[PDB]
Parts: sequence; C-alpha cells; structure tokens
Amino acid sequence: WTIGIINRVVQLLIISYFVGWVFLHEKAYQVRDTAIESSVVTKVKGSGLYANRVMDVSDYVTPPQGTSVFVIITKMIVTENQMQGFCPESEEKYRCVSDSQCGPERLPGGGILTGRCVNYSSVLRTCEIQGWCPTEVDTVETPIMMEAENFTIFIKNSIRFPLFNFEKGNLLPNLTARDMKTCRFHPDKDPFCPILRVGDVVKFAGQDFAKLARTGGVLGIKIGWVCDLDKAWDQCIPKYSFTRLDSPGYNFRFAKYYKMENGSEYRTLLKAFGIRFDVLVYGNAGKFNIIPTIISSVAAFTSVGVGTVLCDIILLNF
Amino acid sequence: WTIGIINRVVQLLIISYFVGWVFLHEKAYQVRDTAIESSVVTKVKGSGLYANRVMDVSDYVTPPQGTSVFVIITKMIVTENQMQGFCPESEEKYRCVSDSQCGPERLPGGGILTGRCVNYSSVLRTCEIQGWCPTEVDTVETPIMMEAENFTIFIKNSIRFPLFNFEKGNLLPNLTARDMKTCRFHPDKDPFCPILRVGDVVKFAGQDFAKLARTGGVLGIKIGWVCDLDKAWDQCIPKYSFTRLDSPGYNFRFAKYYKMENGSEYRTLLKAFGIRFDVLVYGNAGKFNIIPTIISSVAAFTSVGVGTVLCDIILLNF
Amino acid sequence: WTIGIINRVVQLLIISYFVGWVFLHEKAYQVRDTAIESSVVTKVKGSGLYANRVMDVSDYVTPPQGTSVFVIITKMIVTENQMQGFCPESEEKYRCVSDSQCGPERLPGGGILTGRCVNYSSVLRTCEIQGWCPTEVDTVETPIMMEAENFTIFIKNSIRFPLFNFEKGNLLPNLTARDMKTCRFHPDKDPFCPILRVGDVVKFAGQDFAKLARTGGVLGIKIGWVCDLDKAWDQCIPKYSFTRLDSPGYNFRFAKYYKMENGSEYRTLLKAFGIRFDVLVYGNAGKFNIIPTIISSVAAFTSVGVGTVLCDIILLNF
Ligand SMILES: Nc1ncnc2c1ncn2[C@@H]1O[C@H](COP(=O)(O)OP(=O)(O)OP(=O)(O)O)[C@H]2OC3(O[C@H]21)C([N+](=O)[O-])=CC(=[N+]([O-])O)C=C3[N+](=O)[O-]
Ligand SMILES: Nc1ncnc2c1ncn2[C@@H]1O[C@H](COP(=O)(O)OP(=O)(O)OP(=O)(O)O)[C@H]2OC3(O[C@H]21)C([N+](=O)[O-])=CC(=[N+]([O-])O)C=C3[N+](=O)[O-]
Ligand SMILES: Nc1ncnc2c1ncn2[C@@H]1O[C@H](COP(=O)(O)OP(=O)(O)OP(=O)(O)O)[C@H]2OC3(O[C@H]21)C([N+](=O)[O-])=CC(=[N+]([O-])O)C=C3[N+](=O)[O-]
Ligand SMILES: *[C@@H]1O[C@H](CO)[C@@H](O)[C@H](O)[C@H]1NC(C)=O
Ligand SMILES: *[C@@H]1O[C@H](CO)[C@@H](O)[C@H](O)[C@H]1NC(C)=O
Ligand SMILES: *[C@@H]1O[C@H](CO)[C@@H](O)[C@H](O)[C@H]1NC(C)=O
Ligand SMILES: *[C@@H]1O[C@H](CO)[C@@H](O)[C@H](O)[C@H]1NC(C)=O
Ligand SMILES: *[C@@H]1O[C@H](CO)[C@@H](O)[C@H](O)[C@H]1NC(C)=O
Ligand SMILES: *[C@@H]1O[C@H](CO)[C@@H](O)[C@H](O)[C@H]1NC(C)=O
Ligand SMILES: *[C@@H]1O[C@H](CO)[C@@H](O)[C@H](O)[C@H]1NC(C)=O
Ligand SMILES: *[C@@H]1O[C@H](CO)[C@@H](O)[C@H](O)[C@H]1NC(C)=O
Ligand SMILES: *[C@@H]1O[C@H](CO)[C@@H](O)[C@H](O)[C@H]1NC(C)=O
Ligand SMILES: [Mg+2]
Ligand SMILES: [Mg+2]
Ligand SMILES: [Mg+2]
Ligand code: NA
Repeated sequence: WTIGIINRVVQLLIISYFVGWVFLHEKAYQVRDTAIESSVVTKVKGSGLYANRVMDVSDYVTPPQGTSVFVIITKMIVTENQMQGFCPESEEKYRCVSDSQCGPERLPGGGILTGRCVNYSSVLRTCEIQGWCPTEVDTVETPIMMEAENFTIFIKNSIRFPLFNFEKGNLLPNLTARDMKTCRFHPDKDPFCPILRVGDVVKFAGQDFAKLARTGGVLGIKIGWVCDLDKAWDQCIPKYSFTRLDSPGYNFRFAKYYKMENGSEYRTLLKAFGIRFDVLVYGNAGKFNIIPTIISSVAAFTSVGVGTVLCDIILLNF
Repeated sequence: WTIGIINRVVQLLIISYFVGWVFLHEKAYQVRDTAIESSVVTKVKGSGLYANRVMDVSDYVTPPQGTSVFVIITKMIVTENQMQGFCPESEEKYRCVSDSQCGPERLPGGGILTGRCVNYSSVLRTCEIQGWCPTEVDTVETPIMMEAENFTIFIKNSIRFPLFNFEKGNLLPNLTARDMKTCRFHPDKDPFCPILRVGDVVKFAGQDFAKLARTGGVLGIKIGWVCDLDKAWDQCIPKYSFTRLDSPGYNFRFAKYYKMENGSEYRTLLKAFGIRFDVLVYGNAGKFNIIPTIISSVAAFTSVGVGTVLCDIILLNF
Repeated sequence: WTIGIINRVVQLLIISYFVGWVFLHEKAYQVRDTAIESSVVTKVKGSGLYANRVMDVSDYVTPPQGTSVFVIITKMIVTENQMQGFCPESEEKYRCVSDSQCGPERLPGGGILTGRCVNYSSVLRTCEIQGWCPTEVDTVETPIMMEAENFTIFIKNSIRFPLFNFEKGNLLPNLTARDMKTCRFHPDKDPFCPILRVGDVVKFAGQDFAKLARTGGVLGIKIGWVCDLDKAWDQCIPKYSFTRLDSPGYNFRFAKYYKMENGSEYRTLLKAFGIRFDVLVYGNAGKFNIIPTIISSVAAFTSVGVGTVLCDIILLNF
C-alpha cells in the first residue's frame, strides 16, 4: 500500500527533523579545543590620598610587572622602625601570669618566646619574645584610600587555541564605540573596551567599595572566549564577567628594610589590605571535523532507523 | 523453534549486560569539562630563628601576596655592603696567569671583565671585574632555619567548571573534623582541612626536611576536583596530593638596596635557598548529556546486534 | 552470481580501507587528556652595563623567584630622591592658564591637583600637584643594556597528564647533543637543550633586539607536549616554539624606598622597560581506550554498510 510509505516517509521527515535539529544545535559535528593558551598584561592607573601621603601606581600596586593577579592596596597598618630584640607581645592570646606558662609547649608556632612573662603595659601581661620590636598592634582602625575606586585597570589579553592554532587578541578597535585611550568598559555600552573602572568592576561583582576596601577581598575579572572557528575570525569574541572569589577579606604583610649609618638594621612593617584582581581567561572553540561528523551521522541514521520501528510498533499496535 | 529465541534472548541478556556495565562504568553518557577555573590564595604562618635573627612571614615568604607559587626561605647567603667598582673575582673558574687570558673571548657572559689579572687573595689569581664589590663567595656553609618545618600553609582554593557554571570552594566546615582555626590536614584524619603543616607537606612528598632545607627544592600541593555534576553538590569534593617537582635544589638572588647620606648606593646581596610551593589545581566534571547518551546508545545497540550474529556463527558453527 | 560477491567484496575492501585509514589517522580509538599540569622554573644568567653601572641577575630580573613570567630590564628611567610635597607637574597635558582650570573636574584620575596653576618652568605652566616631587619626566631618551641579548634563560618544565597520571620532565640528557651545562637550544642542532640565548629567543620570535629593548615587549616561550601515551615513554617529547604576544612595548614602575636619619622618607622612582618572558606550556596526550574504540568501530561498520548500499545504487543504476 502507498500509505505505508506515506506513513514511513512522514515518520522519516518528522523524526529526522527532531534528530537533525538536536545534533545541529549542539554542534556535534565539531571537535572542541578547551585548552586555551592565554597571556594577560594588566596596567593600573590612578592616584589616591592616604593619611598625609599620595599613593601612585608604585605605592599601592603589587606586584608591579602587571601580571594576571595584582593587588591595589586600599588600607594598611604601619609599624615603623622595628629592630631585633626582646619585648612583650601585645596580643592578649599571649597573656601570662608567670614564666611557667611561657614555655615552648604554649602556642606552638607563632613568635619566639623568650620564656619570661613581662609587662607589655600596665593593663596586660604577656610572654616576652625575641624578634622585631616593638611588636605589632593589628587591632587599631585606619583610613582607606577612597580614590582607588576611580582607578582604571587596562587588561590586554592575547589567547590562542592550539588544536587549531587560532590566536587572537582582545584589543578590538572596531568593536569599541569610543577611542581606546578614552573608552571605558560597560557591559552594555562598551563591552569590548579593555579599560575597566575599579569601582565599576567592584559593582559588576556585587560588592560595596566601602566594606571591600575596609576588609580587603578577591575579585575575578573573567574573560571568556567561546568561539566557533567554522565562522569568521570576526566572530571569535571575548566576553567579560566578574565575581568575588573569597565570598573574610584579604591582607598580607611586607616590610621596608632600612639600615643605619652604624650598620644596624631596622624595617617598617606593613600589613596591607586591598583588592586583589585575578584575570581568569576561559575559552573553547569548535571547528568542523570529519570524525565527529561521521560519528554523529551514524548515530542519527541508526537512531531514526530504530525510532521508525518503535513508532510503527507504538502506532500500529494501538 | 522456541529454543532459538531462548538462545537469542540469553545472548541479548548476557551481551547487553556486559556492554551495559562497561558503558555505565565509564560514564559514556556524560559530557566532560576538563578546563577547571581555579583561584588560589595561600597564607603561611610561623616564625623561625636564623643566625641571631628572627624570621617572620615578612622575612622568609616571597612573594608576600599569597599566590599559588610561593617560597619559604630556609637558608641564605649574605654579601653585605656591595658597591660598584673593580675587584678580583673569587671564583676559581676565572683563574688567570696574565691579562692575556682575561679578554672578552673568555667565559662569554657572566660578569664584566676589566681585562686585568689581579690577586683576589695570596692563593688565587683571578680576572678583575667591574661590578658589585666585593664579589660573592657562594662556596661557604651556612645554617638552616629549622622552625620552617613547623610553619603552616593555609590554602584557600575557589574553582569553577565553566561548561556547567558549577563553582565551589575548598573551605568545607562540615567535612572537617575539627574547627577550621585549629584543624590540620591529615590525608586520613582530616583530609579536608585547608591548613597544612610544612613538615607534613614535606613528608607527604617523601622528602627529608634536613636535606630539602639545605639544598632547597620545589614541591607541589595538588588539588584534584574529580566531580560527577549529576550527583549532589555535596559530592564534588577536593582531594589533595603532594609531589616533588624538581626531583638539584632551588635558589634565587635578590638584593636589599640602601643609599648613603652622601648619595652613594650599596646593597646587601642575598642568595636564598628555600622550599617553593606550587599549588596545582586539576579537575574534571561529568554531567549527563543527550548527545553522548545517544552516541553511546547507538554504539551499544549496534555492538550487541553484531555480537549476537558473531556468537551465533561461533556457537552454531561449532 | 559470484560476481555480485566479487563486486561486494571489492566494495568492502576499498571502502573499508578508506574508512580504516581515516579513523586510524585521527587516533579515533584514543581518549585525549588536554588538561596538562605543568610546573615551570626559570633561571636567567648574565651581566650587562647600563650607564656607569653593572647589572646582574639581582638588578634586571624581576621577579627573582624564577616564575613562568619574568622580565629582563633593558632600559629604565630614574627619578631620584622624590619626596611628598607640592610641585608643578611637567606633563604638558596639565597645561593651565589660571587656577580655574585646575579643578577636580579636569583630568579625572591621574595625580592629585592642589588647585593652583604654577610655573613648572619658564616655557610651561602646569597645574600644581601634591605627591612625589619633583615630578617625573618620561619624555627623555636613555640607553639600553645591550649585553641582555647575550643572557641565557634556562627553563626547567615538569608536566603531568592527570587523566593518565603520566608525568615527565624536559631535562633530557640523551636527547641533547652537548652537555647540559654548555649546550644551547637550537631548533635544529639542539632542540631539547633547556638553555636559551636571549638573543636567540628574540630571533626565533622574529624581533629586533634593538627596537625590542628600546620599547620593551612581551615574548612567549611555548612548550608543547603532544604525546601518544600508547607509545614508549621515550616518545613523549617537548617541542619549543616562540612568539611575540603584544604585537606597543612593555614598561612598569617601581620605587626604591629610602629613609633619612631624621626619619623623612624619599624614594627613587624607576620606570622599567624590558622583555617579559611568558612560558606557555600546552600539551595533550592520547591513550587507547575501549569506549572510543567501540564508538569509532560502530561508526566505521555502519558507515561502510551504508556506503556499499549507496555505491550499489550509484553503480547499478548507471
Ligand atoms: N587606564 C588606562 N588609561 C590609559 N592607558 C592605560 C590605562 N591602563 C593601562 N594603560 C596602558 O598605558 C599605555 C599608554 O600609556 P599613556 O597613558 O598614553 O602614557 P603615560 O605617560 O601615562 O605612560 P606610559 O606610556 O604607560 O609609560 C598603554 O599600553 C598598553 O596599555 C595602555 C597597551 N595599549 O593600550 O596599547 C597595550 C599593551 N600590550 O601589551 O599590547 C600593553 C600596555 N601596557 O602595558 O600599558
Ligand atoms: N596556619 C594558619 N592558621 C590560621 N589562620 C591562617 C593560617 N594560614 C593562613 N591563615 C589565615 O589567617 C586568617 C585569620 O587570621 P588570624 O590568625 O585569626 O589573625 P591574625 O591576628 O594572626 O592575623 P590576620 O587576621 O591573618 O591578619 C584567615 O584568613 C584566610 O585564611 C586564614 C581565610 N580563612 O581562613 O577564613 C579565608 C580566605 N579567603 O580568601 O577566603 C583568606 C584567608 N587569608 O588570606 O588569610
Ligand atoms: N644559562 C645557564 N647556565 C647554567 N646554569 C643555569 C643557567 N640558567 C640557569 N641555570 C641553573 O644554574 C644551576 C647550576 O648553577 P651553576 O651555574 O653551576 O653555579 P653558580 O655558582 O653559577 O650558581 P648556582 O649553582 O645557580 O647557585 C642549575 O640549576 C637548575 O638550572 C641550572 C637545574 N639544573 O640545570 O640542573 C635544575 C633545576 N630544577 O628545578 O630541576 C633548577 C635549576 N635552577 O633553578 O637553577
Ligand atoms: C570618582 O570620580 C567622581 C567623578 O567626578 C568624583 O565625583 C568622585 O569624588 C571620585 N571618587 C573619589 C573617591 O574621589
Ligand atoms: C576593522 O575595521 C576596518 C575598517 O577600516 C576593516 O577594514 C577591518 O577589516 C576591520 N577588522 C575587523 C577584524 O573587523
Ligand atoms: C646603632 O645605633 C643605634 C642608635 O643610633 C643603636 O640602637 C644600636 O645599638 C647601634 N648599633 C649597635 C650594633 O649597637
Ligand atoms: C616543631 O614542633 C614540635 C612540637 O613540640 C617541637 O618539638 C619541635 O622542636 C618543633 N620544631 C622545631 C624545628 O623547633
Ligand atoms: C553543612 O552542615 C549544616 C548543618 O548545620 C547543613 O545544614 C548544611 O546543609 C551542610 N552543608 C553541606 C554543603 O554539606
Ligand atoms: C660616599 O661616602 C663613602 C664612604 O662614606 C665613599 O666610599 C664614597 O666614595 C662617597 N661618595 C662618592 C661619590 O665618592
Ligand atoms: C654577545 O656575544 C658575542 C660573542 O662574542 C659578542 O661578540 C657580542 O659583543 C656580545 N653582545 C654584546 C651586546 O656585548
Ligand atoms: C638514556 O640513556 C641511557 C644510556 O646510558 C639509557 O640507559 C636510558 O634508558 C636512556 N633513557 C631514556 C629515557 O632514553
Ligand atoms: C629631614 O631632613 C631633610 C633634609 O635633610 C628635610 O628636607 C626634612 O624637612 C627633614 N624632616 C622634617 C620632618 O622636616
Ligand atoms: Mg600580632
Ligand atoms: Mg660568584
Ligand atoms: Mg608624568
Ligand atoms: Na556512534
């Protein structure tokens, strides 16, 4: 009967269309390269005021070289003119009543205990220690550099998909609305401008610059390179997203080492709180390939061939 | 004959069970994301004694920012108060008999030869050089900071599988037996505590803290995120492993730059030996997908369909 | 007719050979690990002359620890003995006629404007600023350290394919023609020597050491680990390539902080131009697997089964 082939032909049309659209949607004919090879060069620009000091890129940015992870220092604690010696620790956790509770068995690790219980002040009695004196008092409150919100981060990112040897950069003057020197990334108005406003990045990550600068934190500027290398070079485009990674705070210690004319050594101990920026470059490209196209083909051919049998059994049996 | 279908039905039962278990074991129905996106923040805590000095996190940890690669300095060589000028190199390799063998053709690279053969000491005669004087003597023996074995490394790791947008952290209070502030990673007792004892890490890597601190080395704290994103969020868990990567030693040079009241410059040249720690975050997730499930399906369907024919030929023919 | 099976047998021979060679060529029977886990330790050696100074590894290499990204400083701009205060900016862009155009609305960001229009020199009138004085003059011309071309970069790279737990290093004495201490990488003569001549690396990237050292730049030493883990351990070999990533220049600012006997602070501000080296380790391994071998098998079986039908229709119909 002719209807049998009109039923089978309709079966093949519909089923093959479902299968066809499904496989065509997931790019099942594409080999995928998920090992992007990225290079990131960052440059921060701006100046702020902290205490009665002016902070420039050499004062608050660390490291200086412009790596994928850098820190803009917003608040810091200074302990000036430390020198090796003996002094009573100011931390209450080191409180003692006699030299019998200042032995090595107490607080394993941490500073060096001399073994004497000494009077840091009139209100506290702590174990004496050998080290940089006086000791640090990290419980005080200090200001924060507010101008850091208005600093700009310029991110140059140069990636390459090695499986296809397709390399490209994120400096795209045609895609930017304004000049490169004066543009400013906006997810909607200028999403390809490589210049980011620090405060903007803080907003895109859903963070308050006040609290963040106060406690420090870790934000991620995410550069995504989802690309179809079957399409034009113009189609491989970076997409920027932002996130807070510590989800607290972020601080680190470093000293400025000075020496006296008589040769003795003394440092300025600095506890730095700031916003660390981690440029995280993800990317995956898909290029047409014979092998995935053949495997997907056999899959769709056989799958339709079974679906028509099952549909005949489900339809005819009913 | 009915037995023919009882033979075929048994064929399908057994063969389909083998195939079924095989494909089900390898998660052939899963798409895999092998491009983990990790952020690592490390913090070292402890204090040691070297010479008649006390070393704190600001003295032996470099860099200070808490990156994925950092160095705990255990031994160092100091050459204090160097100044630009001329002096005889102390390295024997520069030995000379006359100014005729101190020309640019000799030892290309390395220091700057003035062209004069001068007497470094009474027992050695070396080419004179222009540079930081006096020259370094890197053949002496120095102590090592033993307290560095008892230092603790706290590793905060925040990763994300972008193909599935599944992000998670390694701070898991429910998985840790003890408090986060006081716990200590143990592969068996507390394998999810983010606080690692330096000496412990040295043991897990099969290394002697004595020899390692003496010669320096490169160890890797490996964080693995093998996850089945078909299962619960609770099931995606990090697994820590450890390894020595240099498999010798590790050292680097840096100077402390001082200036005189009259303006002349002089530095303290420091050759640092320590234990560099590289946090290596691997991970791959598998989530159910229609495409891999269909491809594997067709594969198992056809494979059984051929195995039954071949088994009929092998069985019936015999 | 026997010819029908001689036609079919020839069909299967030819078609199956095409399919067979195609699938065998792309290693369709292999699972692939594209998430290499690499560790990179770099060491630069050499000395240069800049001004009347001698630069050693402690002077021009930054950072010192030997990471995968480092910088060899070739040219720099020094602004010595800066101190917080007020002074007229030397940048023409800050030119003013009266204090009415030195308000916060002008040049948002950048230095701190006091609000006064002052005379930097007799030929220029600029807004006065609070900060490190005097201000920097980054428009002068300075020499470049030519010896940096002859420096050597030693790259120790230790990678691991985690999916197969196959770890290996790039120090291969058997593959190197000369001794490790004296060899020198040459793409043809010694392509496995880990010691690279800076000038050589500059040539392999198609760059002029003169212009590059003058303006600075970003080069990439690419280490590729394409490996067939079905073959011998000896067959997994690294291949080095080179590229310029900025495709201008590269510079960064850092200061040397000094303190006076009376306690006031003053720094030497340094703008550094150099060649940043980024070690980019790519790699992917392929190991025989049952699942990819079965999927490819079904694909080739079915594909031949359809090609023979289509070829019968194309041949017989004609
Ligand atoms: N907020 C910002 N506003 C303006 N410029 C900013 C900003 N942040 C970073 N930059 C960098 O500043 C460089 C131009 O400097 P410019 O502001 O005109 O002059 P300055 O006198 O202030 O100092 P400079 O030229 O940086 O030494 C560009 O170099 C690069 O990135 C730009 C660059 N570029 O934009 O062309 C490409 C590049 N690579 O690698 O392709 C590297 C740069 N870099 O490292 O600065
Ligand atoms: N051996 C160690 N013992 C105790 N604390 C240690 C140790 N190593 C590192 N830390 C970090 O120390 C922080 C708590 O400091 P705590 O010891 O209580 O106070 P201190 O007065 O000694 O100095 P501090 O608070 O660090 O400035 C925590 O912050 C963090 O990691 C912890 C942390 N945390 O544990 O909650 C989360 C975090 N991120 O990003 O989520 C970053 C930290 N960090 O950078 O230190
Ligand atoms: N152009 C170069 N010529 C000669 N040696 C150079 C050069 N660049 C770097 N190096 C490193 O120099 C080390 C040997 O030093 P050597 O030149 O003999 O002695 P020096 O007195 O000059 O100073 P040093 O031993 O480095 O403190 C080796 O250590 C290592 O890499 C080698 C090394 N190695 O070559 O055996 C293995 C290693 N890891 O991790 O396996 C790390 C090294 N490293 O960090 O220097
Ligand atoms: C950032 O720039 C805006 C623009 O004029 C300014 O109003 C604001 O005060 C600046 N932020 C700080 C902290 O000075
Ligand atoms: C950028 O714009 C110019 C227009 O002058 C065009 O010729 C060029 O092809 C464009 N490049 C890309 C990558 O779009
Ligand atoms: C160097 O002088 C300072 C005070 O100027 C003093 O505290 C120190 O003890 C002196 N050096 C030595 C080794 O005594
Ligand atoms: C490390 O801690 C243990 C615990 O008391 C102590 O016995 C040992 O001396 C410490 N190590 C060093 C080098 O002091
Ligand atoms: C952690 O423990 C609490 C128990 O108070 C539980 O409610 C929570 O769901 C747990 N979270 C995870 C991720 O296991
Ligand atoms: C500065 O003084 C030191 C000794 O105090 C001396 O060696 C040096 O020559 C002086 N500076 C100059 C430029 O001579
Ligand atoms: C590099 O080495 C060669 C080899 O002798 C030498 O001729 C050349 O002058 C050196 N380069 C510089 C900048 O000195
Ligand atoms: C290196 O050479 C030696 C020859 O003495 C040989 O025994 C060894 O197997 C070789 N190793 C490799 C990895 O080729
Ligand atoms: C310290 O001395 C310098 C000159 O030697 C001077 O400029 C400065 O004002 C002095 N310190 C203070 C706080 O005045
Ligand atoms: Mg304290
Ligand atoms: Mg020497
Ligand atoms: Mg300027
Ligand atoms: Na298939």
